Amino acid sequence: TEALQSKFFSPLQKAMLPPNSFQGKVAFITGGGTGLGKGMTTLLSSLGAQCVIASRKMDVLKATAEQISSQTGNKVHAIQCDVRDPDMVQNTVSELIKVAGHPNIVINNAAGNFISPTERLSPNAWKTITDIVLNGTAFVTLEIGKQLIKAQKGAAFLSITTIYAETGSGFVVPSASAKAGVEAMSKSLAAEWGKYGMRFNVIQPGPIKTGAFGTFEKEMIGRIPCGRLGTVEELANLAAFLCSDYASWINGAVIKFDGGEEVLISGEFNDLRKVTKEQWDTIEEL
Amino acid sequence: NTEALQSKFFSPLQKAMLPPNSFQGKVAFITGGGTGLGKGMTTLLSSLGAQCVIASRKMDVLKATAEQISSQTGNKVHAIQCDVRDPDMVQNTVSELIKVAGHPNIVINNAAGNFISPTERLSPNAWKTITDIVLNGTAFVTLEIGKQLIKAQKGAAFLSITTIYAETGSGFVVPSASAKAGVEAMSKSLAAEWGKYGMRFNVIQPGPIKTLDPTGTFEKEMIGRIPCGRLGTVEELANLAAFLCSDYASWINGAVIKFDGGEEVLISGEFNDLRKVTKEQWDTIEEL
Amino acid sequence: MNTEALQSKFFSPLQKAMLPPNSFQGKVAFITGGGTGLGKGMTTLLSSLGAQCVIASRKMDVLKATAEQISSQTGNKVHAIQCDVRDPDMVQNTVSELIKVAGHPNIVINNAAGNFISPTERLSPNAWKTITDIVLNGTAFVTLEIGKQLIKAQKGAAFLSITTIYAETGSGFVVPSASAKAGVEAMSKSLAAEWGKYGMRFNVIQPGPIKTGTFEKEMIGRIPCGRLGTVEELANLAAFLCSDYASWINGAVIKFDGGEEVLISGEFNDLRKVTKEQWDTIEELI
Amino acid sequence: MNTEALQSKFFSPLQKAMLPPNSFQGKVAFITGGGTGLGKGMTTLLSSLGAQCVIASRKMDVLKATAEQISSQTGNKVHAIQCDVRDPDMVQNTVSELIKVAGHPNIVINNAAGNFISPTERLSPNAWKTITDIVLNGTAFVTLEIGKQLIKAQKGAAFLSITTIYAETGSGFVVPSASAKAGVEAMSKSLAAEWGKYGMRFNVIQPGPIKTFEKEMIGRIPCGRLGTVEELANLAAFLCSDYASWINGAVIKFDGGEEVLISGEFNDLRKVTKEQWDTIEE
Ligand SMILES: CCCCCC(=O)SCCNC(=O)CCNC(=O)[C@H](O)C(C)(C)COP(=O)(O)OP(=O)(O)OC[C@H]1O[C@@H](n2cnc3c(N)ncnc32)[C@H](O)[C@@H]1OP(=O)(O)O
Ligand SMILES: CCCCCC(=O)SCCNC(=O)CCNC(=O)[C@H](O)C(C)(C)COP(=O)(O)OP(=O)(O)OC[C@H]1O[C@@H](n2cnc3c(N)ncnc32)[C@H](O)[C@@H]1OP(=O)(O)O
Ligand SMILES: CCCCCC(=O)SCCNC(=O)CCNC(=O)[C@H](O)C(C)(C)COP(=O)(O)OP(=O)(O)OC[C@H]1O[C@@H](n2cnc3c(N)ncnc32)[C@H](O)[C@@H]1OP(=O)(O)O
Ligand SMILES: CCCCCC(=O)SCCNC(=O)CCNC(=O)[C@H](O)C(C)(C)COP(=O)(O)OP(=O)(O)OC[C@H]1O[C@@H](n2cnc3c(N)ncnc32)[C@H](O)[C@@H]1OP(=O)(O)O
Ligand SMILES: NC(=O)c1ccc[n+]([C@@H]2O[C@H](COP(=O)([O-])OP(=O)(O)OC[C@H]3O[C@@H](n4cnc5c(N)ncnc54)[C@H](OP(=O)(O)O)[C@@H]3O)[C@@H](O)[C@H]2O)c1
Ligand SMILES: NC(=O)c1ccc[n+]([C@@H]2O[C@H](COP(=O)([O-])OP(=O)(O)OC[C@H]3O[C@@H](n4cnc5c(N)ncnc54)[C@H](OP(=O)(O)O)[C@@H]3O)[C@@H](O)[C@H]2O)c1
Ligand SMILES: NC(=O)c1ccc[n+]([C@@H]2O[C@H](COP(=O)([O-])OP(=O)(O)OC[C@H]3O[C@@H](n4cnc5c(N)ncnc54)[C@H](OP(=O)(O)O)[C@@H]3O)[C@@H](O)[C@H]2O)c1
Ligand SMILES: NC(=O)c1ccc[n+]([C@@H]2O[C@H](COP(=O)([O-])OP(=O)(O)OC[C@H]3O[C@@H](n4cnc5c(N)ncnc54)[C@H](OP(=O)(O)O)[C@@H]3O)[C@@H](O)[C@H]2O)c1
Repeated sequence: TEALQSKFFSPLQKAMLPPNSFQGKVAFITGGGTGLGKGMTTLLSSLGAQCVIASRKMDVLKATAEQISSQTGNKVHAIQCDVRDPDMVQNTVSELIKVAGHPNIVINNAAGNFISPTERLSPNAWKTITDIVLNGTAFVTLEIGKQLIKAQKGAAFLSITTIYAETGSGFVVPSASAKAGVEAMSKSLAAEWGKYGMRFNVIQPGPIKTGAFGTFEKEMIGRIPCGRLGTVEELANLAAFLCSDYASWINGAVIKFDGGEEVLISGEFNDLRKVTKEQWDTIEEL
Repeated sequence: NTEALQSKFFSPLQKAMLPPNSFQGKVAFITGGGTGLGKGMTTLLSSLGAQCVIASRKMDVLKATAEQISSQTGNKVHAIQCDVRDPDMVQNTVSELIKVAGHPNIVINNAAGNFISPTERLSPNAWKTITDIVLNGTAFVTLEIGKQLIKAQKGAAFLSITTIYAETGSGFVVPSASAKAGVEAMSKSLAAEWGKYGMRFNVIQPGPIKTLDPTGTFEKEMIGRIPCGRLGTVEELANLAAFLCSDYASWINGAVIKFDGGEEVLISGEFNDLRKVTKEQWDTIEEL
Repeated sequence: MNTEALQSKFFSPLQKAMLPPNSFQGKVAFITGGGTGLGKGMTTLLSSLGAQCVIASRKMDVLKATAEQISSQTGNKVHAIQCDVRDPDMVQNTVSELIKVAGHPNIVINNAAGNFISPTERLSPNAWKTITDIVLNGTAFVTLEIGKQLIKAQKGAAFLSITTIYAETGSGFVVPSASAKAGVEAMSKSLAAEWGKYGMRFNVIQPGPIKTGTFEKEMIGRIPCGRLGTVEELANLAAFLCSDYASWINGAVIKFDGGEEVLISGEFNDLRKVTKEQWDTIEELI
Repeated sequence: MNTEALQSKFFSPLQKAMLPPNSFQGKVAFITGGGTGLGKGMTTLLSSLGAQCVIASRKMDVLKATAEQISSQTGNKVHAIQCDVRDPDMVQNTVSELIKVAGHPNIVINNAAGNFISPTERLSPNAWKTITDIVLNGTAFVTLEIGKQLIKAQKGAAFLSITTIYAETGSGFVVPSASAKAGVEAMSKSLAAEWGKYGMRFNVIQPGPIKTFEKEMIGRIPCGRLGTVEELANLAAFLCSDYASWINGAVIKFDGGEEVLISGEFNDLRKVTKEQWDTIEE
């Protein structure tokens, strides 16, 4: 059964958009030094965007910024920023505008998470997650938005959440709550700031080869109809699409990128997929 | 006519729905219980026999309300001063709750703050203030009560009051929409995670409840967007709350109930603006 | 105490009438599928509370036996009318008889349904169509006809549709049901909006499994409340929604599932079996 | 610059092909209602990008004129097959022909629909049933038949249903449509889960109003204009492409923000101007 999934759901890990389509465009990406943020930056730069990446670890940031800069031939700028601090965010936005200009693409990708029984969390642990995910995305959006309105310019905004932002989930509760907050913000500002030329969309990723929580991966895939984890390149292509001018009428959308995981686990009778064809013949007799 | 039809068939029943003394021996904890919706909920639960404990920042109003309800129902209402955004204040509040009344059977997360403002006019501190009261406050209260319930091998029904815009978003109330959305995801998360400890979690999403008013013309415009043709009442909301926090709803867990007179379905439906089309105009349209 | 004991102690079913004696005096209720299972349960409670109930379904014999049984129990007369809801002519006659024998309904419960549990590939076009007809078209026809008569008479009513938790999420193996049930949900939200000016409000209950081969025990493991629901509990919820206490509840969709949907839908809820001791080891890794 | 100027500048439609030239070569696409409007636009893009297209609907004349017109424009052959989707036999015969003239589909688009805008109380039972039959049962029959054939041939495909933003919310005045479309969404999510093992994936686009008087609805669209057929086609093509091979069970709004605008309780405050907001905070 995995031969059908491998042949018909095989990943296409190369650029989807036309060459140089992001030339003249400036992108700002929180968490752009690692994992998903890095892949989005990698693609946007390769397609001609001037990228600006921000997070806490300047060492990883600079290394990644230089690595992509030489790989694509387009300059990637690194700026140190803790998104939960409004003054640092203010500085980062100001520096973004000086070294690159007002952004056409804003990607809120920075996150933190604990996997834990909720009863083992301290108030500070809870607050930490809310600060990075919700308030951090809020501060970045508030400041850039304020500058864009000031400069009579618009932009595409993108927030990366999770499939559990919409459903909730035990064991990742502060994240689930913060991420749900991030989605509500996108929907709110898609409505409010459309008049300013700003649009807001969301990707809800399932487990991507970077999941979280050798035998565990095999178990995870059993809950994924597409029979595999996602890839950073595939996610980047989706992100680039939503941040591109081809999607200029996509606003307030929320797109699952999960190989079908959410629809599988959420469906009441989907546990019946374990039933074999011979067993079904017996049940259909009654 | 429309007005007389709505008034007759959507008439508010503002009396206790549940059987008298149905909450005897139960203890309820209500954040924001001193005013508005919290007060209405406290008043009903106390009237039905519950021992209530109400918590908020303003001790004077909280004490006044607690004494007012106590005298009306003959059941004690305890006031405790608490800023829910302060985890240490929350810890001491829950500690006092357990000593004065007992472990709660009912926990109502009702305290909130809001600004109506263009988002561009908000400071980071204004945004954070709302997130702090709504999301972190409800989290801190839930976390600490939950910890004490698990320790005590006891369960409880939890209720969070959100808004119809928690699920949809809304411009002009963005910090609130975000924080209230977080509150809903928390309820769904802990309905699942903590069912095994005897805790269940539900949500009511209220539309506008009768509680800038000036001419009264704004209310007239608000009602045009409500199918039921009126604002809701505190007593009706309280009945819904009491039901969800009652043993009759012991199998209701992770539910989200709109209490809005049909407002959300009206405004969200793409072609609902066609309600302003007359019978005559429809005749010509159906003839095209 | 263990999980089971906490669930038993703190989610115990209260299977007696919730609303005050005689609260439905002078109310007429129309309940499709009112002769068996959930429909019979709702009919029993409404009648006991004073309503004049009219039940309608295909099997006149089962319908008559139920109507007699409830009439003798409660003292209040329950009328039985033979109706296949997918037949619009039969629905017309049924509503005409309803108005003649009882009066214009104050409560309309669309409860009749059909369902197959089967791999979708095994379904014939007729098998699919059969489910759509009973569930979606049947609820539509009953709703259209009563609505037309209520508008004519300048009378209002509370409408209630019983769907399922999988109407919102979808689910394999019950696909025609999921589609038809989702349709029934959209209908309620649509008419909640459209027909408020006529004094008609529309709400929905989404039930999980309600108690009536070892799979019963298996379902419970996916229910945070640790048991199946009961008919009496569902009836209480139904009565509340169809009562004047809920006269401002309109367009609501209420899960009645012991937390099943939130449990199965949450990505990390598969970690629920990890014990106190095992969690210490996981936290040691992070 | 004013609202209309920013909206036009930063939400300008890009109506050219997004995906790489010939990216759909060796792929067969089956589109219901492919002879007109949105179906026509998706067929045109898929054919121009190299796909072998098959279109199916009731009106053979239009279904031949569009197919010939696309064939000559793109150079790639488009086949026309008469099919009323609400009839299982016509569907079965249509699936058999699709496999004969082109082969097993790699792309299935369920786009065919019918609608009335009417107060619900003026609808006959037949009028309701018509919409349910075309939209829900029609999509079901097409999906069931093609699905069955793909399982038998051990072949996979990407499925795409075009619904509406009101499928999720419901809406007065379009009730049979809202219901049937809601059902189509549920079907997609259901089969996304059920048929993963068969290599079949299912997604949904929910469009707002597309430019194919009624222009005051633009005041309810944050992006400040109606959408275009070419923009929708680009989104549709992406979802039906191998670039989207891990996208499954998704529902994408393509509405310029209309749904979030109308559904948000306080969004009716959008006309309040800069000057007016000062006194409110006092
Ligand atoms: C497939 C689905 C994927 C889903 C993923 C997502 O949705 S988003 C995932 C995004 N996040 C990540 O990938 C990783 C996230 N985070 C981490 O790896 C790291 O743990 C971290 C960056 C959050 C560390 O945070 P900080 O450096 O700010 O330090 P932190 O705030 O944790 O330390 C202070 C408090 O946290 C508590 N703390 C520390 N680690 C903890 C843990 N594992 N579980 C619980 N609590 C913890 C301490 O007890 C302390 O409490 P006291 O102050 O009371 O003494
Ligand atoms: C019908 C449906 C309704 C929906 C309702 C809901 O969802 S919730 C319903 C709640 N609705 C309400 O009417 C709430 C009203 N009031 C309250 O909840 C509370 O009294 C309160 C939030 C004002 C209390 O505030 P606190 O004392 O906790 O904190 P405080 O407001 O001082 O925080 C400081 C920041 O607030 C900002 N601030 C204060 N008023 C503001 C205003 N009207 N508009 C914008 N910003 C404001 C200041 O600029 C300051 O930022 P700087 O320090 O950077 O300068
Ligand atoms: C356990 C959990 C339950 C959960 C339930 C729910 O959520 S909702 C609950 C609703 N229903 C139920 O729980 C249970 C049962 N419901 C019913 O039995 C329904 O009333 C009913 C549809 C069977 C009754 O309608 P009919 O008598 O018209 O059905 P009938 O079988 O005559 O319809 C003719 C077509 O059905 C097909 N058919 C019958 N059984 C079938 C099956 N198990 N799998 C596939 N197809 C089947 C026949 O092949 C035939 O197609 P052809 O002519 O092409 O050969
Ligand atoms: C913004 C728009 C979004 C739209 C979304 C979509 O998905 S579709 C987009 C809009 N386009 C369309 O809807 C196109 C076509 N829609 C259709 O419903 C159909 O294809 C069609 C009616 C034109 C043709 O179907 P038929 O051959 O069955 O035509 P027929 O006239 O027999 O239709 C059957 C029933 O429709 C009823 N009917 C026709 N017009 C009606 C109207 N304006 N209001 C109420 N009812 C009407 C008739 O009375 C009849 O019921 P009786 O026999 O009882 O008298
Ligand atoms: N990978 C998956 O399978 C998966 C699944 C679902 C959702 N997601 C989402 O996708 C996004 C990226 O995931 P990922 O796995 O790639 O993340 P990651 O690489 O593991 O790390 C998170 C990123 O956020 C930055 N960050 C953390 N705290 C910050 C702070 N306070 N201020 C500024 N930046 C901060 C980090 O940089 P610094 O350490 O230098 O600060 C890092 O680049 C996240 O939003 C996540 O929720 C991922
Ligand atoms: N009324 C409506 O039409 C409506 C509509 C939608 C949603 N809601 C929701 O319903 C709930 C009640 O609304 P309401 O109108 O009754 O509110 P309210 O009376 O105007 O006041 C909110 C309550 O929360 C308390 N509170 C505020 N900040 C607090 C904090 N930091 N710590 C502890 N308590 C705090 C206040 O008491 P103190 O000042 O003493 O702290 C007050 O009792 C809220 O959750 C609201 O979001 C109401
Ligand atoms: N029981 C559960 O655990 C559960 C779970 C989720 C949802 N539900 C929902 O709850 C409702 C009641 O379910 P139930 O368990 O009570 O099922 P049930 O006992 O089998 O009752 C189904 C009823 O529908 C009637 N019916 C079937 N086809 C009809 C038609 N063509 N015209 C008129 N009536 C028809 C039947 O009466 P006739 O045979 O005489 O026609 C029967 O009374 C259904 O809507 C179901 O989808 C139940
Ligand atoms: N245009 C918009 O602004 C808009 C907005 C939201 C959603 N949509 C959705 O987009 C899709 C296409 O809409 P459109 O605007 O392109 O409408 P359209 O131009 O009128 O196309 C509808 C198509 O469906 C076909 N059709 C109707 N009944 C059929 C049947 N019984 N069997 C087979 N085919 C049938 C028609 O072909 P024949 O007449 O030859 O049978 C026609 O090509 C629809 O699903 C619609 O719901 C459109």
